[PDB]
Amino acid sequence: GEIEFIESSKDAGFPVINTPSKTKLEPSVFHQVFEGNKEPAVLRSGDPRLKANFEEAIFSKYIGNVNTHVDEYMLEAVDHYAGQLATLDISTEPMKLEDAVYGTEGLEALDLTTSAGYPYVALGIKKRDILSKKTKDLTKLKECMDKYGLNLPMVTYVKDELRSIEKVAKGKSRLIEASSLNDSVAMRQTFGNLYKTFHLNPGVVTGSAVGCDPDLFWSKIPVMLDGHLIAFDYSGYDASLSPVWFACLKMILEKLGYTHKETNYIDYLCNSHHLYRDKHYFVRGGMPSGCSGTSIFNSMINNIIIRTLMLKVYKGIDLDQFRMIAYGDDVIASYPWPIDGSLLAEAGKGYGLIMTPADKGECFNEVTWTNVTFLKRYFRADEQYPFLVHPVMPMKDIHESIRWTKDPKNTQDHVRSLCLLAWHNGEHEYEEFIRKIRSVPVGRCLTLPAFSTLRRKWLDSF
Repeated sequence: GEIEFIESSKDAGFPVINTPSKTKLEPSVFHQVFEGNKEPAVLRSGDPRLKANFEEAIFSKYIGNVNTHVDEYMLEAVDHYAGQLATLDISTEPMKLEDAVYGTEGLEALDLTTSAGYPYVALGIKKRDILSKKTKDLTKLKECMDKYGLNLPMVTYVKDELRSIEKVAKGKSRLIEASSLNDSVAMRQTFGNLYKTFHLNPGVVTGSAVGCDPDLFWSKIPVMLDGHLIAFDYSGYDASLSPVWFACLKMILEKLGYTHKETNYIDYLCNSHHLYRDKHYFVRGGMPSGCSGTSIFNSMINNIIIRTLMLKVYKGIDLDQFRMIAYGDDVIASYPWPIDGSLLAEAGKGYGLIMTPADKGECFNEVTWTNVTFLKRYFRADEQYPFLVHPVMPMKDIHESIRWTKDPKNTQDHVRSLCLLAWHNGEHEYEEFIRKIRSVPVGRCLTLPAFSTLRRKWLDSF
């Protein structure tokens, strides 16, 4: 992706978007009890912790585009992945408006807590002014969609979240694009059945983990991924994507039966218009992280990418023996023979992708079931039930999280959620976590599950 044009919003008649400038994150009551290094991301140019130019830093992810046609490797990659997806009988029929908005099996109701985007954010109109869970009213929504139409600018927010010392200093805050409510709804109608099928079938046929429950899905992954593990990391995957990868996505969608017109919404993602505070800008390429479908579309593109790279380096690869699961940029994969990830990474550079050794590793090719991570979690087979696999979120990350809160009124839900992650690190680690929580009075006011209870429910869940 490449920013092609930026100018002051007032020159095009857009008001300044007043997005948050101060973090909602504050030190929690557990901030001194546990150790941590992370701090809220920089949200503004004048942050005194900045050691770099903020606006340059947050847009530096747009590293450019490789301008190329869909080549012979991409074409075969699209064919192979499309053949897998054909197995799932995805419907390209529009999803019914009430199902696409208020919920259906495989597609949770549109989030009423996130931004309604443009123009609503300039008019003081929130999602709850248009929609209502209890009545499922569509009349105000149909009104707004007729009135303002589709293909509206995306509103760029800076993500309010904890970041490492390095990312605070470098100003490397992440951005979220808010599609307008109108475009969100329209894309959920167009692609809702695809979203549903992916959510209901995480695994190696979709090549997708979007929507998975790690407590369950982890024991399936080693069954699905039979051979020598493949993994690597991307740097700025979403923003690095060139238009050619969106053309590949459009080709695969057409193979699934979408019409050319129905794939037009991919052009809205690729060649995109954005409002950021007092500026507006156009990007050629880049997945706008935040719009409808971006995790699923990122995952589908990743399925095309990795196949392309393997076909290009290993002519004579057999993709029917290849397996992979993606969550956006994150990938865990396998092949029955060893594969040199450093070769794939160089092939990726030629397509404008930045691939590095997994988990900030020194070198490629050192991936095992002991050291591999996916969705930030390690894999640990249960000692007693060896066919069940614990997802293991590092205690370090749980400690970082518990030390901050965006709203102490949610302490019970926050700490409980962390307990559901922590106990997979083992009983001694879990008891120590609970002991430290209870060393603050709030901690003794919380309903905390016992280790044996968490283990019993996990075992029973299968």
